[PDB]
Amino acid sequence: AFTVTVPKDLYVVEYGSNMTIECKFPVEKQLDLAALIVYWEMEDKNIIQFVHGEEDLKTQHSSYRQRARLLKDQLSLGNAALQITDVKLQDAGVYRCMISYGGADYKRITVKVNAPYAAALEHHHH
Amino acid sequence: AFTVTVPKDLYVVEYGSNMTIECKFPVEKQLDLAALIVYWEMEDKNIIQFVHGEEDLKTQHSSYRQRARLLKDQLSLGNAALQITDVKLQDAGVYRCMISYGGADYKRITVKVNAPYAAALEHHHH
Ligand SMILES: O=c1[nH]cnc2scc(-c3ccccc3)c12
Repeated sequence: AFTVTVPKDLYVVEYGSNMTIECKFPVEKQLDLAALIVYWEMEDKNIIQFVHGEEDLKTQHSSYRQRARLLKDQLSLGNAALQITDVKLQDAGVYRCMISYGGADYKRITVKVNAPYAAALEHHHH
Repeated sequence: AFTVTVPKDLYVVEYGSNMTIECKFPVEKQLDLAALIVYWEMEDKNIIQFVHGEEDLKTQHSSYRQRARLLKDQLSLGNAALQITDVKLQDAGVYRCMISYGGADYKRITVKVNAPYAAALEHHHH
């Protein structure tokens, strides 16, 4: 049946760098954007929600506006790639990619953030 | 928009009893079992996958084999009813019903399990 896959179920990224998290789903010939739903989430916070060709910004969590982007070029290749810029320790956790495209599936991804002591200390105080 | 709703987001159950957890979804005009996808989950363990007309269970977790079923005749009324028989302390946690029906939404449901000392002891010690 319709199956979402990830080339990587674990990412280890460096504090302050950018990460792109990949999420593949089958596309026959070309994408029908009006049939597509892409839901990126991270432990119960909505990061991105792409419904039938355009994103719903009313539900996006404030922490991810201005840092999260759905690479819509990769959408047509069947790759719902999430890009987070300026990765912080609070971005460590479990991510879920959910696609509805004539069928529905989801996959989990775990992000670990390596950080130097100064950055961990500031996060530690908050 | 396609909204999934729950009449209750919290269930309290007695150890060893049966629980039936409910998710409602909008059925516009006649139910098209072909376009319906239902996932029941609990702390990222898969309980049920209902993919276009039938139950997929080769992805169903151990902890719910022989105990979980989707109440299929409720589907016509827009009701994704998950029934767990022989409820155990480890059934406590946060559940998720995820529904794809020409729109996609999920809701969370917390379950608490009351239990007598002995049941709690065996589960605590394991
Ligand atoms: O459940 C959701 N909620 C919000 N968006 C989306 S896109 C795809 C899904 C989905 C639904 C059921 C099973 C597998 C995936 C989904």
